[PDB]
Amino acid sequence: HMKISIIGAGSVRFALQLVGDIAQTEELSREDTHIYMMDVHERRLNASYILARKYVEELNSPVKIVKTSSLDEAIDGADFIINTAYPYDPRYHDSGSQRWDEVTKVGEKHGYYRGIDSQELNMVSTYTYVLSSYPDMKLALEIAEKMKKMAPKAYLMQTANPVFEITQAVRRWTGANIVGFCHGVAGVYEVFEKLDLDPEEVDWQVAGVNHGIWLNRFRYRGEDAYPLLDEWIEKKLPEWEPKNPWDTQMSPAAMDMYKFYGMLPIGDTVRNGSWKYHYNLETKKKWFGKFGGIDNEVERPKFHEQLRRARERLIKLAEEVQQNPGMKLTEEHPEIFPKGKLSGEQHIPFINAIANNKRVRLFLNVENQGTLKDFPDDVVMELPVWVDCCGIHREKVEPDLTHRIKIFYLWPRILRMEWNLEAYISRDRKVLEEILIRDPRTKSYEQIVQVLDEIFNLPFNEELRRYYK
Amino acid sequence: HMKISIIGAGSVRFALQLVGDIAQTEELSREDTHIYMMDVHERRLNASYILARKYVEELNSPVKIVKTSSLDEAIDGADFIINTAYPYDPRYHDSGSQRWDEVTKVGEKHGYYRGIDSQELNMVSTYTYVLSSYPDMKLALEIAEKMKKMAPKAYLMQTANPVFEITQAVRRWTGANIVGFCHGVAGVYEVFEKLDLDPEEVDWQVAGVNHGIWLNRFRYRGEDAYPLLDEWIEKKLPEWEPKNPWDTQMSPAAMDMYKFYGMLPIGDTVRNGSWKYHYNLETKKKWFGKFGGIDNEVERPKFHEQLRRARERLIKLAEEVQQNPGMKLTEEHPEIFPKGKLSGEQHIPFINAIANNKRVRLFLNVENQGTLKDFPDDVVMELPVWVDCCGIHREKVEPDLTHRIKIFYLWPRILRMEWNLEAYISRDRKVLEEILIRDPRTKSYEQIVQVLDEIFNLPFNEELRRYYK
Ligand SMILES: NC(=O)C1=CN([C@@H]2O[C@H](COP(=O)(O)OP(=O)(O)OC[C@H]3O[C@@H](n4cnc5c(N)ncnc54)[C@H](O)[C@@H]3O)[C@@H](O)[C@H]2O)C=CC1
Ligand SMILES: NC(=O)C1=CN([C@@H]2O[C@H](COP(=O)(O)OP(=O)(O)OC[C@H]3O[C@@H](n4cnc5c(N)ncnc54)[C@H](O)[C@@H]3O)[C@@H](O)[C@H]2O)C=CC1
Ligand SMILES: O=C(O)[C@H]1O[C@@H](O)[C@H](O)[C@@H](O)[C@@H]1O
Ligand SMILES: O=C(O)[C@H]1O[C@@H](O)[C@H](O)[C@@H](O)[C@@H]1O
Repeated sequence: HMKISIIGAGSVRFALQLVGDIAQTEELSREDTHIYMMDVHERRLNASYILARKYVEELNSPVKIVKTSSLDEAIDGADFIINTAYPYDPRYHDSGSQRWDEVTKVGEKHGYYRGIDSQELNMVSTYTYVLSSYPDMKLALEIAEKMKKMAPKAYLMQTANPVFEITQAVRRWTGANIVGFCHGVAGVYEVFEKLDLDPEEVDWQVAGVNHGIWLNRFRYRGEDAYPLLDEWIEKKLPEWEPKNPWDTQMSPAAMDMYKFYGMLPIGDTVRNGSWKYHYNLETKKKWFGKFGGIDNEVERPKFHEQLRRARERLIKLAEEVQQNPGMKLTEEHPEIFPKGKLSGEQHIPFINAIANNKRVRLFLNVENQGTLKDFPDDVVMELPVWVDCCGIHREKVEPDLTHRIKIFYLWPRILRMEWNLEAYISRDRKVLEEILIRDPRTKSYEQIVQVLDEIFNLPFNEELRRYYK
Repeated sequence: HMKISIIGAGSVRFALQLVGDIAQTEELSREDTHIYMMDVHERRLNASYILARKYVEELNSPVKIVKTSSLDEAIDGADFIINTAYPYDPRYHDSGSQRWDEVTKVGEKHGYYRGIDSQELNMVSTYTYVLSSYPDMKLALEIAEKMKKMAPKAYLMQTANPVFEITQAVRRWTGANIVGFCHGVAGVYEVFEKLDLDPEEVDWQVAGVNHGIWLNRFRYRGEDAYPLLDEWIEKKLPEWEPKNPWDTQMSPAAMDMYKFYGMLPIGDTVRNGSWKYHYNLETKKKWFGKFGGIDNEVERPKFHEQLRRARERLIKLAEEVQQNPGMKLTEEHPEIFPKGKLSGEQHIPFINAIANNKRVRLFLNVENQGTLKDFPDDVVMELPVWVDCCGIHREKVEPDLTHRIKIFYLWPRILRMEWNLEAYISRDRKVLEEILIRDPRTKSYEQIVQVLDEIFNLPFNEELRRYYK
């Protein structure tokens, strides 16, 4: 009996991907595999459940799917708990992106471009919420404590943001068996494609923290391959153009960071630069090309609207499935319901490694434990690991990250994580103030007080306001 | 034979203090004690030598005093080398304070209040020079390398700023026997005086980095004494007034920092707060009282002019001594030439501990070596140590510094030291730029380039400009 529970199974960016992967993984697509779909949004949960059931049928998979509005029921005796939830106050909002949107506009009103949650080395939209990410950390810690009673052997597979802060806090404060998941390492394959390198011929490694990872080893035919990137920078960077707002891996910003740090930032790390690349939209367009990346006042609202429409369309699609049970989702919407191909995400490979000993190399957020020797043992890093039946085994990171990455990038970002955790556990508004006192956009202490006041006074922040009272 | 060499013996703030202390220390005031006074400024050196000789005579001390314009001669076979030098370009300036003054005004011209060298947790005027402190680190490293050849057993007693950065760099890059010296810990005695506590009855300890030290233990009659500070804050802080621009130990800023960190910052640490206390002069006056402290555009030029006049007066006084050899310096200028009382500084007690086994507790800048276990072994900290014939022995720091001091204060300041060292050893202007990219006062990258350009183009920065070319 194998219980895989998806907390936040109304999630538009994970739910069906996870079900499809499980149903197309030979060792997991069994009658003994029970997928629990749990969510607080009844319409989204019902929709996700209908689609998941129909989808699994078309894939001819025998997995059992259960829906529940009870967190306890989903956790009870689970083998794996995947946290993709994004809390929201249902009195005012329909999804969690709305609270970040609105607090961001309040931040900008008081002179914080892209909101107070956007900070140096932490520009990724929605990553933190009012610095300490109260609703998101609260939920993860609640899951962790229920787990230690009701599912001791379970892995908590943390996907909801902030992955770094939350994974650290749950590990440190509860010792629950939490592992943070993010696939930003996939950006390396674009580097290899742009440099005309067969990926199977590249000897590569990446290491760092979540959204702060670096191509520390990049070798080809028994030589350092970074000279090939130097040649690309000289000859092809002038003609580089982003295909869409998300396309930044080979951007001027990424290469400027590589020149300074000595290793290429990978994936969302490229979004998480210094303020040099982010002062305003015109600056973002210089360094990321025509869209200004995704983390700006034009493209991010556009993307969040796209997600809102997608949720709504999936609810209508589920109703169409109930009205037309003969329709084939895999035929009429192959983009949403792929068949044959796996998604490439790391969650189900991890489960199959633990449960079925299908050993695999993954990039996961786990305690350092000496892998990067200049950093504390207990600090959660995003590291190359091999996973199998019987443990998570860290690769030796070689070559080591450069001196400049350590002192100018990793340590400041790790300190920010500690600031954010202290802001949460202390319940002390003065810690939030201190974080903003280190913010380049702050002009005065009075400004800090006023922006936090207005954020805290938003109706949907009642619980947050009382937490810090 | 005991050779004590003062490098920068024209120093207005140390030279005569050191000579008077040596001449009034029984075990050192001997014919076998040779004090070498070395300086590049001929008139100041000649003046300091005349006054030192006359002074020692009036103290009836048999120490021999030698003057030399040769650094090599001063280092050769020295037992102790005290570095109080403050480099300057003699084509344009007469002393080292002038280059900092002028670069500060350039910084302010480009929108950096109190200059680019003033940073969060690093407001102390003149501490660094263009971030990496090129002339000051260059001299210290030169002394260190000459030492390892010409005076292997010597201690390099580093007093010139930046003490933290320089002591770290010399230790790490040369392994010379350097110890950093600063007496900011003396602020604790004001705390005890304001709280009506006999200092001999107080069980206290301080620890941190240079100008970043904290009253980690403060106990009285077998209880924590910090409640007595809480009572003073409630009852007497409203009436507190600074006696002069330097008086900050019991200021609103110091108490605001104590409330946040849980321990009282000591001495110049109180100057080295966040930008909360330093946005502008009006802000400084709110938090430090009527003068706005010493690190502002009114009081610092006043103080540097006072030092310039003092140097000039000592040169004239030496000429008066040559014209009137019967005058008694100890009678007509007891403030400059004290008799009987020692100065209370740590330099000569240290020498007497090493050379004569007069064991003493001092607060010195030495490698951490596990004393503060959450920090690297090799990072130079300002620590309570016992010094004797045969070593420097670190006290156990108990209680440990608070979590907030570690993550919000010590680690950021330690990272800044690493940034500044990297800026020096790399010879890479991009590192200086990155430091300013983390500066809250930066509005744009172009501003950074322009302010460094104008600083580098100052005539007296020719050597610095070529170093970074
Ligand atoms: N680690 C990674 O690779 C990535 C992280 N994320 C993050 O994953 C999370 C979800 O992202 P989206 O799919 O866009 O959000 P979503 O709003 O589409 O889905 C979140 C689901 O969680 C539900 N939910 C809210 N509170 C809940 C609670 N207490 N218990 C159970 N369910 C609850 C919501 O009703 C909703 O259905 C966010 O934190 C997002 O920032 C998003 C993309 C990739
Ligand atoms: N660690 C501590 O307790 C304190 C640190 N300081 C620092 O000590 C240093 C001196 O301070 P002041 O007495 O006010 O300066 P000062 O200008 O009065 O004396 C510096 C002396 O060093 C000489 N000098 C310059 N380059 C030299 C070189 N290559 N070799 C030999 N001598 C050289 C100068 O001619 C001058 O006579 C500064 O760095 C200052 O910031 C000042 C007060 C306390
Ligand atoms: O921008 C986004 O919404 C997402 O982008 C992905 O790349 C990040 O891994 C994830 O943390 C973000 O939530
Ligand atoms: O302000 C100053 O000039 C001096 O003040 C002292 O307290 C500091 O110890 C020293 O580093 C400074 O050089």
